[PDB]
Amino acid sequence: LPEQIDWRKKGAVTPVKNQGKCGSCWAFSTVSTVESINQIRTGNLISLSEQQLVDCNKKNHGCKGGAFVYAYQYIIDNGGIDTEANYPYKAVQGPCRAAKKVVRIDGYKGVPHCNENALKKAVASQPSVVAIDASSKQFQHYKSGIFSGPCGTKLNHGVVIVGYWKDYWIVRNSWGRYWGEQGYIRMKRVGGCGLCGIARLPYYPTKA
Repeated sequence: LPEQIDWRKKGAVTPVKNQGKCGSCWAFSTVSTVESINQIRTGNLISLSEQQLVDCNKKNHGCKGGAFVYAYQYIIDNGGIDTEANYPYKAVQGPCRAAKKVVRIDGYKGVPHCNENALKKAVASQPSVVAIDASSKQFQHYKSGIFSGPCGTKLNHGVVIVGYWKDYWIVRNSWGRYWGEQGYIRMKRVGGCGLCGIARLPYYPTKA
């Protein structure tokens, strides 16, 4: 496995987005991994719709929260997801609109829990979604450098790992460019269930 990898440098990641005052991180994180796997498999980088999930993914709760599994499942069952351009983000749940099926995935797989070595292996293949505890003030006000806590392991926020280094994970957040390092945060790799519990619940989409 590569000692380091950054999917942003491989053209598989779209510009940082902002979920605003809506609890839709479950959608932004999941959609991000779908945009990435599509580019890795087809060579085409397309920005997809988070708003579609917020409005139509009924198993989840719009701006009130949701789970990775139901998001990926919705995309699969629905036969695909539309683009950001055709179904723009409003930061508020609204009536589910009819949408085009531009990008599709075949399934999704979970990574063994609290095993950063396995997580590293998955990230080396494609960006993966993970849940973390983002309740600490230190995390919410992070600006730069390698974050090393403090933070607990109570899962309450969804983000995406788009790369790594020997000592840290490169994490893509959905709070816009003005948070952290242009929307990203480097989190120290500490083993066990990971910093802020980042290794507790990882998943990635699959596409033949």
